Amino acid sequence: PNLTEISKKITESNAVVLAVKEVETLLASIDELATKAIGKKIGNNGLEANQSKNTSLLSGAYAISDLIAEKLNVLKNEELKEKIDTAKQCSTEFTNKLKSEHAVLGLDNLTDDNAQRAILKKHANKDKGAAELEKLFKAVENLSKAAQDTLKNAVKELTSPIVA
Amino acid sequence: PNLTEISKKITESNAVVLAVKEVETLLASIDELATKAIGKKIGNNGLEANQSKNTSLLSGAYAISDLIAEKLNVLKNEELKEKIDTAKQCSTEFTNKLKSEHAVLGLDNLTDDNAQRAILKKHANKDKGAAELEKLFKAVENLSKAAQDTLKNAVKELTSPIVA
Repeated sequence: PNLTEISKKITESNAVVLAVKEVETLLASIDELATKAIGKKIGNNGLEANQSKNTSLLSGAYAISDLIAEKLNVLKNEELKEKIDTAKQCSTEFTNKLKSEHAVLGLDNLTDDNAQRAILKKHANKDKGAAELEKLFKAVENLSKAAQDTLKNAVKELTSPIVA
Repeated sequence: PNLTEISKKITESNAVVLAVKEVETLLASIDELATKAIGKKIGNNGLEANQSKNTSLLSGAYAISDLIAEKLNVLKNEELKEKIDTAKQCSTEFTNKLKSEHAVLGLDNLTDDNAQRAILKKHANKDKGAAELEKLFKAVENLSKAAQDTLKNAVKELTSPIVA
């Protein structure tokens, strides 16, 4: 089958899957910060309660959001360009929302509720980033599905006839 | 070549590469927190100075370290078991070091220097986690190389004769 030169199709469609997972995992880390570290402090047993001091925690989410923008800014693939752009745009709006809410997410005694309105996707109130975060989550999700299936083709069209 | 059933060898040796990258990216996020968010606050322009308030930031690193342990705890592969175990062990010691230093990393006005001694690998002083973090970094790095090369085999042995 094409001298099985499907390798190039498999190695490259893979570098995409890899690149996107990275962005995926970075979102998952922000979500871990959100669901596990908000209003918490490092305790002798592990994490425990410490409310209204999520300022630096928020700076961490922002940082990871910047790294996320960087990654997408460099993700290049013609057939996927679409899904990549929307993801990139969501990335921007999410980072931009946090920024505009700097007067609160940047103030020292940041309360948990306010933090969650910024980085906790399932929070009842999402008027400080969560909403945008959510969309960034979905965008990357579809960008992922789109690339993962592409990979499966190059791999599965290995145990199929040549041409059609 | 083995009815090109190398697919199974490629799809599986890939699920390993994927799983490990995830763990890799999680370390990279902790490092981003370390090199970009310590002693910072979300500002109208982006991140800016705000020293001695890295408590919640540290809770985030701890959280991501817990998620990291979880991932490795579930990473299973016979031929790699070795490199996986050492990584898992480094994971434990790193998380355990942060925990034992809870009296400082869990106190509200955590100074930047103290934070960096915990999660900044290149810091001059690494007596609060950095040292362990570093090792966790190297362990996963080798676990990665080991799996990535494995993948290349299953892919490259696609454009090579059957058997030997």
